[PDB]
Amino acid sequence: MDLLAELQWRGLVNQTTDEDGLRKLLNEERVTLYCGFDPTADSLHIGHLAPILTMRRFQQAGHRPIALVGGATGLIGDPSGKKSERTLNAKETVEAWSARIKEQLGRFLDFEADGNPAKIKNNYDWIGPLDVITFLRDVGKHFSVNYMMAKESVQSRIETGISFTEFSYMMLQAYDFLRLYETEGCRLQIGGSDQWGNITAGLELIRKTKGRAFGLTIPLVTKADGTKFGKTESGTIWLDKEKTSPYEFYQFWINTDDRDVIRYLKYFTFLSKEEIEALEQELREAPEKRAAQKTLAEEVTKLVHGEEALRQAIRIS
Amino acid sequence: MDLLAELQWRGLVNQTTDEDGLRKLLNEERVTLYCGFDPTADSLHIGHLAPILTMRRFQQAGHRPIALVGGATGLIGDPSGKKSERTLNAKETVEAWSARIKEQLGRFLDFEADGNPAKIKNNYDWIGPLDVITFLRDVGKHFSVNYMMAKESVQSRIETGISFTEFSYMMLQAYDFLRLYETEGCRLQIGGSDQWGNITAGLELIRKTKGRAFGLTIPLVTKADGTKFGKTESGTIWLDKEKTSPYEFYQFWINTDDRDVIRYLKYFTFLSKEEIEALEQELREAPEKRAAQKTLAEEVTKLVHGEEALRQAIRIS
Repeated sequence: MDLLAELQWRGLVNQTTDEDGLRKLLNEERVTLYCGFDPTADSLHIGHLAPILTMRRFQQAGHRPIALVGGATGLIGDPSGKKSERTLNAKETVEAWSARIKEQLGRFLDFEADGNPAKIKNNYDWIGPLDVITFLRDVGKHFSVNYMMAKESVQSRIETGISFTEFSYMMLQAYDFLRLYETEGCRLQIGGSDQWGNITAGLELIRKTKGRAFGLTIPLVTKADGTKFGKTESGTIWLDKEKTSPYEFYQFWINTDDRDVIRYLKYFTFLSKEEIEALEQELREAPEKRAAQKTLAEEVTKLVHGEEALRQAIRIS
Repeated sequence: MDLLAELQWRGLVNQTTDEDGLRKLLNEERVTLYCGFDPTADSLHIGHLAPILTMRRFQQAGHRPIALVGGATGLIGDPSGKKSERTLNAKETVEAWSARIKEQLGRFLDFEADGNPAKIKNNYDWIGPLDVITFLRDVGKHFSVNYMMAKESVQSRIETGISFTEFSYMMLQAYDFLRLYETEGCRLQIGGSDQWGNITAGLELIRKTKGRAFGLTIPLVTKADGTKFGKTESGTIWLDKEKTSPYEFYQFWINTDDRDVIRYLKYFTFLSKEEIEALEQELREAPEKRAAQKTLAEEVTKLVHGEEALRQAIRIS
């Protein structure tokens, strides 16, 4: 209702399986929602911040968030939003990376709240021990090849090529939704823009096994210049302060172009509408001051690295 | 060389991955070959006799046959030669049926020979305990969706529809070939007409994992009238004497149309070329005698049920 209307105002809603049904439920109950993150490196990066902070926004509105670490799926790899087939990482690598990722995820969520404390989960726990036969029959019988080929992630790649490995990924994410729906009462899954297919797949699996749940995706973060958000000359802006120092993290945000600053304040910060609007007017009247840019920089660096870290960044600058 | 030339004369060669390469190897070594049979009922039927007897012919020429009972795959189901998606049978059902099938298979092969005694195997042993993750990475990385869609068994069904379950079957048969190649030195796989795709899939997997082996398929058994071989008014002609008595089994063969008798003698019997030719001439000169028909009937009933069983069939007639 108002949480959903607020996300809408911010521009954090790309798509939704059924807006009125979801608004209704959000308004009448504490909703268990989840978001999955696959270890594809030893650190999350700014590409993960929207979904993460969006979880947080759901938690502040009184809902319970589940952060899912892709221990199993990080061993398969999602073709979604990838133009090319990826190389398989080793179990040891993935296993090591999941541990770190778990740690950065935990920073953004509340574990102390009673009623809606978060959970951090690892899909290795239920996918790890699943036998192929069980998988093919219990999950696979539910999907026609025709349904799966039509998926943006696959359609996007058949000429380019895609192994059966990545083609099947969707079944696994599908399965995660079902298991979370069953063991945790999870009724909503959220993700970036590219996850629509995988989410709806989870919904198809639930529908076909139970005969209730929703999906919501966040839009790709845009730049007015038409370049790739987070694509720096420096390379990725990581959330690990040992990969990207708080100083560099801070600078990155301080250099937001006047054209993007207001969209990023809405996306990445907890400033109200009235605070954000006021900054918009300050951006119009005094754009050499860079008030929108410092506010973003401070807000986001505090979120991710904390105040002390922010303090240093500021004094280093 | 001569075994292969003999199969050719008989009409037991539909296709072959590389005839000259296979002839060469057959001629220089004791070849380990295999054929798979999935429990889709509690008894084999006359639809399985060509591949079975062909194994036997390979054993008599000094090669070692492996009969594979589809304990794992009978739990997935092969779309090959099926116009429609099949219902999944239960583990208990399949498990029970595998035990019987194992018993009928053993009748046709030699276990006493030293040098080339047969083996009866169950793919449940290596597929049963395989985890989905292992399966997707170790087998699936090797296949593009594009390679698999082009397969006769799948191409034949995409509009008609096919679940991911049956679409993946090929990977499992693929895997069987690899494992048998590795643990048993298996260099040739044979099957009915409809197995070409599944066989070549096994070959693609071996090539891609090792960088040698062959495939051979038997043609669909034809009728001059254009009807379906084994399609009786009575229903299936089973190999279980409790489903189809030796009398009925016997009658079935005795009623072979003059147009088919000579093709069936070559397919199903161990009569020489000169014996078969002689019967052809007897068929020309005295077709009301039905000599080709009794010879087939006696030969095949003895094979499958034995002499005593044949004796009864004869005295019952």
